[PDB]
Amino acid sequence: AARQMEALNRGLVAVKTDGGIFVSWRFLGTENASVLFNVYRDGQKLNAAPVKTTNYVDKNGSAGSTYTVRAVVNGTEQPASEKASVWAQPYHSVPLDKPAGGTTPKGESYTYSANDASVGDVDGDGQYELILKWDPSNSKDNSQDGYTGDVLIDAYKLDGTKLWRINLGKNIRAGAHYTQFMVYDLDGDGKAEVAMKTADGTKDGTGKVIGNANADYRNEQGRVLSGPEYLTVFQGSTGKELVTANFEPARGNVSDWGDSYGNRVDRFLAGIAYLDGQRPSLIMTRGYYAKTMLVAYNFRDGKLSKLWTLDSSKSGNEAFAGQGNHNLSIADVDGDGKDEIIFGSMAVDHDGKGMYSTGLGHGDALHTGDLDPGRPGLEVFQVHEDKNAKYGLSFRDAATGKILWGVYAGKDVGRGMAADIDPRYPGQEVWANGSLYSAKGVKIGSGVPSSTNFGIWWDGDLLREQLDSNRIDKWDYQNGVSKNMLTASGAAANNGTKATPTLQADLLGDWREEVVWRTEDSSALRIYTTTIPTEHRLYTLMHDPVYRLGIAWQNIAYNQPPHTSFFLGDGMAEQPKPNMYTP
Ligand SMILES: O=C(O)[C@H]1O[C@H](O[C@@H]2[C@H](O)[C@@H](O)[C@@H](O)O[C@@H]2C(=O)O)[C@H](O)[C@@H](O)[C@H]1O
Ligand SMILES: [Ca+2]
Ligand SMILES: [Ca+2]
Ligand SMILES: [Ca+2]
Ligand SMILES: [Ca+2]
Ligand SMILES: [Ca+2]
Ligand SMILES: [Ca+2]
Ligand SMILES: [Ca+2]
Ligand SMILES: [Ca+2]
Ligand SMILES: [Ca+2]
Ligand SMILES: [Ca+2]
Repeated sequence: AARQMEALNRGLVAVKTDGGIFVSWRFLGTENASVLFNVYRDGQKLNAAPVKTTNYVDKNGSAGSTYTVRAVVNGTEQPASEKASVWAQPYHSVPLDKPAGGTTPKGESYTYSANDASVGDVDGDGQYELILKWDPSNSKDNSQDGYTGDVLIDAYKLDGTKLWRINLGKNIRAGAHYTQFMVYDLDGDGKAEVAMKTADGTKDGTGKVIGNANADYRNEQGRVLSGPEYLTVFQGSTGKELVTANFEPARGNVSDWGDSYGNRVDRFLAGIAYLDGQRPSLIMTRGYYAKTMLVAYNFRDGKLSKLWTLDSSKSGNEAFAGQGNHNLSIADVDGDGKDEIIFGSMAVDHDGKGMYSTGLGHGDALHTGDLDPGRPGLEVFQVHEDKNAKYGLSFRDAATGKILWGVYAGKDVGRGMAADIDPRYPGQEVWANGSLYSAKGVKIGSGVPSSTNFGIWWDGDLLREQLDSNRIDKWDYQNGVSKNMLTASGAAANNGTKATPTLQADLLGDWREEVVWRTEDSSALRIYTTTIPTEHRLYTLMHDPVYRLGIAWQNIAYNQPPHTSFFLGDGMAEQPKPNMYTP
């Protein structure tokens, strides 16, 4: 059946290039193969015949010019899109209200840098707002003791209007593995809510404190190991607390999670999953090294509701322990139209049953998509941390978990990538541990892409490019070397050596993905959209069931790139029209 997706505007963007005014727009999933377009500069039509593809270069437009696009459905023109002005720079600059540094109880001062982002349409105007986590200098991996400054989540319209700031406060430790924020229209009112784990002292967008404004559950290591734990759905448009229930999976004893000093307990992941196969559910997960819990929520009709819990420590679920990554994927792997949860080396079914465990355990990178088009169903490429794992890299049937192939590594293979980078081999290539492989497992020559981080559809072809740091690279499959396509100067990635963008997403223009990177001084976010023309028209990736969810989970823990439900790549079958509705 049809999934709830977002009512998007035309996402019409206009960028000044050397070649003229590059203009792209969304091919909406509401629209048919027969939909064509007309581009208007300042009110006059630029194309003789309606164009098929959703990008256009206006060789005569200037910076002052404004663009609209008109669809042509079934013979007749449609009402104009929103007016788009031309970006003077190849990025749009979103000025941030940069929070002042602070002092921890220990006298240590910290500063803020803009960190992981997510997007939602929070005021329902058809355009994505940027939901931005601020990270304090002293933020901590679960293994490191020390106090951390307050986590701050801002929401920004692309014009730079700071809608609100949520201050998570003293009782939410700052760090990659702590706050996993879900930004999504959970209840289908066309506006996104922001849901995340909150604590006493959490100050919402209106300046209201959740729970006990004065409670301080920070232990002397600056961890928060006692005290209540909340889940708050916030109103997107105001940052107003909508509902706050107690967080699940509950902490219990720190030790249940496989250590006593407070590491494994605070290993959060979060997702959006269409578990009913139609409307989004919220997934909050705790732990992955040993004890592992996934609980599913619906936020609907102003009510937060627990859908199910999977608990590794509950009898029968033994296999589903120690399998989680610092990331997850959400997809319909059994073709039943409901989403399952690729949870590293294990998969949780749409009803919360553990489907399989490869038993290969924890890893730092996970890739779920149609990695092998010549095989029906989805494949999961996964790398594994444990040096004695049967494989360091596994390539498995996403549905059954049966390993189609793996390669024994012998060490911590800490990065893995799937992407169609080589058209000489049908499907997405995978690379980890100094070797690039075909979907079938055949080692492709020698050499790998210079990054094993993100893949991004950035240029005009169906091959995916690589993203790492402030760079987008392209794989020269014939020569076996990576080539740089973009270095975003003055922009920087986040999360140290994970070097993730603030966000990567198709959030404006055509099917290629935008990168959002904070400036070095986090005074602004830079939205880069591609100006490389493509002859391919694809539905906005944000209307792809697997991709859109992928964006929801991008921020979580160790940011993975988003994948599409269908094989998008060289020799792909014409893509399915998405089975969707908007509110
Ligand atoms: O990919 C990387 O840059 C690293 O990921 C893991 O390191 C994580 C942090 O980035 C690191 O600074 C430290 O706090 O530990 C983290 C973790 O253990 O997950 C790997 O441990 C590194 O080898 C490297 O791959
Ligand atoms: Ca909006
Ligand atoms: Ca909503
Ligand atoms: Ca399914
Ligand atoms: Ca299922
Ligand atoms: Ca790891
Ligand atoms: Ca396949
Ligand atoms: Ca390929
Ligand atoms: Ca490409
Ligand atoms: Ca785009
Ligand atoms: Ca993250």
